Parts: sequence; structure tokens; C-alpha cells
Amino acid sequence: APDQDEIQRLPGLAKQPSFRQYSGYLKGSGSKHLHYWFVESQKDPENSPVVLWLNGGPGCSSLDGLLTEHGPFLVQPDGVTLEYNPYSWNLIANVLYLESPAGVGFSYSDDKFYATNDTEVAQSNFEALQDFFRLFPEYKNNKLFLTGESYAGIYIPTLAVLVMQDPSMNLQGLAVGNGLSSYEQNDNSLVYFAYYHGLLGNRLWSSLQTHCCSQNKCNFYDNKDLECVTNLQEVARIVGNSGLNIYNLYAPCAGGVPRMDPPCTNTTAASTYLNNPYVRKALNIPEQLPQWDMCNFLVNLQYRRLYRSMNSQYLKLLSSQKYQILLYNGDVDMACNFMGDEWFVDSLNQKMEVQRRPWLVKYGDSGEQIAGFVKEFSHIAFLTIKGAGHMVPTDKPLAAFTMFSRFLNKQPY
Amino acid sequence: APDQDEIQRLPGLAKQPSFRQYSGYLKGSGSKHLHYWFVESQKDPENSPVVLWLNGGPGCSSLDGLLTEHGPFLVQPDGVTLEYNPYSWNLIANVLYLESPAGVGFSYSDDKFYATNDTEVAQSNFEALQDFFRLFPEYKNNKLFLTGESYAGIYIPTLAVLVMQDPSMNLQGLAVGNGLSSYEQNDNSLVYFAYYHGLLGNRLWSSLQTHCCSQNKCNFYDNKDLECVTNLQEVARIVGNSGLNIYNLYAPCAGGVPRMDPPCTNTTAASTYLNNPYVRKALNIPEQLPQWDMCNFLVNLQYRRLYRSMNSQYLKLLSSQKYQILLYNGDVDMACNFMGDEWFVDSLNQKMEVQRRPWLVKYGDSGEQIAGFVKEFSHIAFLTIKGAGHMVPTDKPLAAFTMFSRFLNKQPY
Ligand SMILES: *[C@@H]1O[C@H](CO)[C@@H](O[C@@H]2O[C@H](CO)[C@@H](O[C@@H]3O[C@H](CO)[C@@H](O)[C@H](O)[C@@H]3O)[C@H](O)[C@H]2NC(C)=O)[C@H](O)[C@H]1NC(C)=O
Ligand SMILES: *[C@@H]1O[C@H](CO)[C@@H](O)[C@H](O)[C@H]1NC(C)=O
Ligand SMILES: *[C@@H]1O[C@H](CO)[C@@H](O)[C@H](O)[C@H]1NC(C)=O
Ligand SMILES: *[C@@H]1O[C@H](CO)[C@@H](O)[C@H](O)[C@H]1NC(C)=O
Repeated sequence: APDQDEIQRLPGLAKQPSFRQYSGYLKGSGSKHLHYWFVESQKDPENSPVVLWLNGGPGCSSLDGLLTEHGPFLVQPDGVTLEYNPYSWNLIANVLYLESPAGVGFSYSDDKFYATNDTEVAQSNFEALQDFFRLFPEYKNNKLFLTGESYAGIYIPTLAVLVMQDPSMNLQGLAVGNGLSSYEQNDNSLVYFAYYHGLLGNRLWSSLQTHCCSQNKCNFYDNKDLECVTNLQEVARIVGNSGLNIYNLYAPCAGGVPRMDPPCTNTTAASTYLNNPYVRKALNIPEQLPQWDMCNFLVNLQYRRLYRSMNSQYLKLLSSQKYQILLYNGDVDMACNFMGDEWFVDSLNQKMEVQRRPWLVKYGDSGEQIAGFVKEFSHIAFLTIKGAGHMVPTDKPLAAFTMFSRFLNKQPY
Repeated sequence: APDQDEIQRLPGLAKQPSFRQYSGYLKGSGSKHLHYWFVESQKDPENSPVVLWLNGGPGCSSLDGLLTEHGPFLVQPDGVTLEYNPYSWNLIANVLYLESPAGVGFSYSDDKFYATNDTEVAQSNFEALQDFFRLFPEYKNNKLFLTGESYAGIYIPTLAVLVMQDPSMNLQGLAVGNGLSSYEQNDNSLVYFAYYHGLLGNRLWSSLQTHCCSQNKCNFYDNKDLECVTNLQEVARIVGNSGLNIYNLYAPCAGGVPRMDPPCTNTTAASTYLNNPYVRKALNIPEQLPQWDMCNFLVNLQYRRLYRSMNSQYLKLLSSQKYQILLYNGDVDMACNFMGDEWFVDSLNQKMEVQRRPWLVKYGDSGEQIAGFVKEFSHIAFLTIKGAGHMVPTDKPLAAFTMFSRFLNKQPY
């Protein structure tokens, strides 16, 4: 452990943490330096696993994960106070929140050139993970899981493949929340999603069927029919550009119906907090670096997407059969809808183990409830979180914790 | 107005109502006596319309409507306290909550034979509505709307037809909330609903398609294929009999995962309240009558369903073109899912007026949001309430009030 990176007194806590936590920089490729925030397991660091958490974007910060999803403490609406999180993932794991790629959040490079792409980011994370274990050698033995959300449906499998090549790293599994596993399935499934969740109506549905579909299959992905395109554009407008919350259809859109924030998302609370000069100091952030933003428009705008589907990577990770994989999805998200990923998993053709069923969670007073549905294969499970959006741990923390706990512990969901 | 039916001091109110309200009995057919509860418009009774509200079941009470949906005051969880409702429908209307048919709630008959059927109940309500105006002649001029929910998708159109025959009654429109308009469309649409809301998965979806569907038109209604039936039974088990809240999919099922209550519904609050001997007294209920239940198992179990579709009744009501009709649906309800009714309306073939679009509601701080979608035809509109279940005014009161206000006032939604 690099002592100088230790986080001493973090502004906004009434009482200091019982666990150690570090914040500093990991070397990536070239002259890139990725900011990390490592929170030790609240229960036996030396025998709790090592979890990498990557938010997606591309261009968005993994400190959103920490501060608004499943970190030990969550920033409150005043931008100043942090409250402990009883459902935090670092209850049972050493969680490494990594701001990536270069330029996102407090991460930078010496040359400041932040145009990048999937292969480069994969390599960058891989090398940063390498640099991590040089700095934290006492965690080289620990079980190592790679987890992410959103565009990290690309970051994570591509990374995992590189990790798979290095047996010094003790990779045991990976989990992806509302991930982007396949643009084609995402896009085709979203359109059904839109109709059957009441956003489209029958004239438009008919048109779509007529122009984009022939008898038992639709192409809403790359269809060249010009009348299909005009309708897909209408769907794109309804879903993404007309007032709905694409991250969570049944939630209000932050700041009425019409720097890069994610859409329908208020990022004030976290930004206010992390730009506090005392917070930057506590987190060993060098002063000269620009303000923190949840996402970087430059990164996102300059980003080159190469992989169109994670089918290879997953089969390549499944062939070995050393690795326990989970894809989970909020079933009211339209950014990466649950069905797209259910189709994606189903189309991996693995040996079915447990048939598709409910899975439960115990609540105070409410008793046991259905948290979602789960379909298991050997080494790979798909699972939904009923009534949760793009950011599962925010919409349903307890369910998210249960899922995660049962994942870490090789247990049935 | 029958003075003796006036409600004087209602237990559980801190301060007494600014409006008059009456509770007593209307004569139906034979020796049947229906309990009513009439709440005068809070704003100019003499020029506010007359709204009949019927809950469905069959066998369930319209006092649920009052006490848990859109009455001037709602019973609170202690079963004792009533709190005023700022979104109450009697803000702008004279709302007549009618317990029907005979045997439901405080309604009875001298002979106590409560087996009945759609045609008899229709006639019974019609005659009770007649008896109403004998008792309340000063309201014969007022605009008269027939509104209901649930199985009242049958009660209301069938009733309306009888009302349509009597020009002494000033019928102006009717509205049905998550109504049962057509068993066939309800049943076929529910199955799609189930799949695309993540309850079914692909093996079961495939089977269903295979056995229940040829060439992309499905029969999930009355299909005789024995392999189809085995799967429809599975669907029935998942949707209705496995822990989900059929009234609202994203809500927990009251009292964990397993007298006729509705399923997944706690009826304690209201029952506790209405069985209070002092409440019965305040509401002029004769003592000898049995306890109040939100639904009557006898009625429901002995009920004979005759109409299989309200297509006739609605065209018959539309032909005249004196009548303004609204079907609205909570888009997370599985008892009477929104699509079934959207299909039902679309298949009425009326002259399209306004194309399908969003409709908005202003919230405190949140600004304008999308409350749902609306598709208007000549004299008949279909409209959804996003994120609302079977009981719209409970899940989304403000949106429900807005909708209703805009309905009453012949205004665009
Ligand atoms: C995704 O980005 C990576 C990293 O930038 C790209 O790989 C890099 O490709 C560039 C040019 O496209 C190479 O630049 C060369 O540098 C070497 C230095 O020895 C020199 O021989 C040339 O003069 C040139 O400047 C760079 O070597 C190369 N890096 C790696 C690790 O392969 C990759 O091509 C991008 N992929 C796509 C599809 O755009
Ligand atoms: C965003 O959050 C900040 C503080 O958390 C608050 O002051 C502001 O009003 C919020 N904006 C919206 C649209 O909720
Ligand atoms: C039903 O409601 C009552 C009164 O609100 C409450 O005390 C009780 O916990 C509820 N019962 C169940 C089984 O949830
Ligand atoms: C419905 O009820 C009425 C009144 O009791 C009765 O005359 C009629 O025969 C019933 N209809 C059917 C189909 O049984």
C-alpha cells in the first residue's frame, strides 16, 4: 500500500471510516495517469476479494459509481455531506473505483491528447491494473473481479481478455450492469421495448413492421429501406429526445422537458463535492488539473468505437471455464434495455443449468419480494432487477447488494 | 336532497367538510338496495357535473374508490384517521360513489340472493340512477358522466346504453380506468406484455409462438392446441400466481410472497374504518347488515359474465355523437393492461383527430413531465398514465386529476 495515497480525513463525514482507503494514480500506457479510489473491505480486507468498478460513457467517471451507486458513502443533495451507505459493495469486497480512460474525472495524461479507442483503453486499464499490484502487492493473492456498467459492457470483456493472458492476476469473474454487449441486439430490442411499453402506438408500429421487417424478423439496426429509416428516426426521437428518462422510463427527467452531463441526470451533488479544494487535497489530487466533471465531452466526442459485439470476448472467456460471469439489467432502462442483453446471453449458446425463474429479497415489513428474474448457464448468468433503471444500485440498492453478495460468494441467486 | 341521508360528523376528520355529502340507499330492481355516498363539488355544486364512479370486481366496493383513490379524503394506515385529498375529483364534480351490485359493501337485498349477471346489474344500476334523481331532482339538469374502473369496463358501457335510452338523463360522457373492454384483446395483449416486461424468457416465448401462433397472428385467447394451453397455464402462473403484483408490476405484493381481498392488496385500513359502528351510524347504515368487505366472494363466485366484448356498446354510444368517451390505463398494470385497451379503441375505427403524442403535468420543482401518451379520435380518446398501476388515482393522483379535469372540461389533454 502506497502510504502517501492514503485518505486521511474526508470532508463531509461525521465519523471517520473503520476501513482504510487510498486515492492516487496508476500508470497506464504512454504518459497516461488514471485516478483511482480504493476502499478496503469493511470485513477482513486480507480475505475479501478485489473488485474493479468501471463506469461507462465513454467519458464518464467511476466516482459516480462510488458517490451515487454503491460506494461506502454517498454524496447528499447539498453537495457537501456524505452519508454512509448500508448497502455498500465494500461491505464484503475491496472495491477499486477507476477513473478511465485518460482525461475522465481527475485522470490525465502529460500530453493531454485524450482521443482514444476500445483497444487502447483496454490496454490502458490492463497496464493500470498491473501498476496497481506493484503498489498494492499484498492484494495480488485476493480473488479478482472485474465489474462495470453501461459502456463498460465493452471496457470489461475486452479488459478481461487481456487479464486472462496474465496468470499473475487472480481473475475469478466479471459482472456487467446494463452493459452494451451488442449494438444490433440493443437496437432491435429497444424498438420492441418502446412499442410494448406504450411509447409508439399502432400506426407507427405498423409502419415499422411494414418497412423494417419481413415475416418473423425485423432489422431495426442497419436497415437500408429509406421508409424504415424515417420511422427509426421517429422512434429515436420519441425514446431519446422528447422528455422521457432514457435511463429510467418511469422516473422524471431531471430539469424539465427541453459541459456534457448524461441526459436527464443532475450531476450537481457530486460535482459540487469533488471540486471542493479540500476534497481534492484529501484525495491527493494535483492542483493544476481542471475541474471535475462526471463526463468529459472531449473524450466522448473524440472516442472511436471499434467492437460492435462482445460475443467473441465472452466465448473466449467462457472457453477456459475458470471465470464466473454475470450480466444484470434494470428492466425499465432504455439506454441498455434488459432484453437486448437477455438475447445476447441466450445467443452465446452455453449449457443451461438453472431454468429461468424469480429471485427474492427480504424487506423490512414487506417480507420477501420478487427482485427480478434469473436465467443461469454454466459460468454465466443473466439477471434482471425489476423496476430498476440504468443505475441499478441507485434505484434498488438492497437488491443490487444481494445480487452482488450472491455473485461474489458463488451462491444461487 | 334527502335530508336524513345527509352525513353530519364523520369520524376521523379533524375539521369538517366545506361541502355537503349524503349517504343512503337507492332502489334498484326487485328488492335490491344499493348504498351510495355522494360528495358535492367543492366548487359550485349547482354548476359542477354529476359523476358516477363504479369500482369493478365483480363484487368489489366503490367506497374503495372514495377512500383510497380520489375521494375528498382518504383513510390512513391506522384505519381511524381520514386526511383530505388535494387531488380529489369532487374538487370540480359531484361524485356519486355507488356500492353495487346488490350484496357488495353495505348494499343488500331483502331476499339476500346475490347471484347476478351483467344484464341484471346494468338494469339495477340504471334503476338506482333513476331513484337517485327522484331523491336529488335539483341535479337532473347537471352534466352527467358515467365513470368506472376494472370490471366496470363492462358495467359502464352496458349501463350507458340504458342511460342513452332515457333523455330525461343528461348523459354527456363516460370514462373507464384500466377497464375490461374485451377479454380476447386483454388476454392476447397480456401475454406480449408479460414477455416484453421480462417475465417469460425465450424458451417459453418460443413455445408460445410455436403452439399458439401461426404466421404472426397469435391466439392466446381460446386456443385449442393442448401444447398451447400448457404454456398459457404457465404464463397464467407467472403473472397471477407467483408473487408479482398483478395490479402494479413494479410494486411489492402486500404481505410477502405466499374473505376475498383483491390479490396483493391490503384492505385493512378501509375495512377497519368502515366497520367502526360510529362510522356506520354516520353513514346511515342499518345495524343488522353484515360487516363491510372491499369485495364479496359470494357475489364474485356466483357472478355470471355474459358480454365478451364492449365493441357493440361503444359504437352504439359513438353513433349518436353526443357523448365524450375516455379510456385511460396505468401502463404497469397486468390485470387490464394498457395495450389491450389501446387495441380495443384502435379497432373501433373512428375518425382520427389528434395523432398519438405525449401529455404533460407540472410538478413542484420537477417542472413539466410526461404523464403518459394520448391518441384522440372523434369523441373517443385513449390515454395512458406512465408508471401507474390498476388504480391510477392511487399511484398517480395529480396526473389522474389533471386527466379528469381536462376530460370534464372538453379540453385537450
Ligand atoms: C486505436 O488507438 C491505438 C493507439 O493510438 C492505435 O494504435 C496506434 O496507431 C498509431 C497510428 O494509427 C501508431 O502510431 C505510430 O507510432 C509508431 C511509434 O513507434 C511509429 O512507428 C509511427 O510513426 C506512428 O507514429 C501506434 O504505434 C499504434 N499503437 C499501438 C499500440 O498499436 C490503433 O491503431 C487505433 N485503432 C484504430 C482502429 O483506430
Ligand atoms: C440538482 O441538484 C442540486 C443540488 O443537489 C439542486 O440545487 C438543483 O435544484 C437540482 N436540479 C434539479 C433540476 O433537480
Ligand atoms: C395491512 O395494513 C395494516 C394497517 O395499515 C398494517 O398494520 C399491516 O401491517 C398490513 N398488513 C400486511 C400483511 O402487510
Ligand atoms: C341474468 O339475470 C336475469 C335476472 O335474474 C335473468 O332473467 C337472466 O335469465 C340471466 N341471464 C342468464 C344468461 O342467465
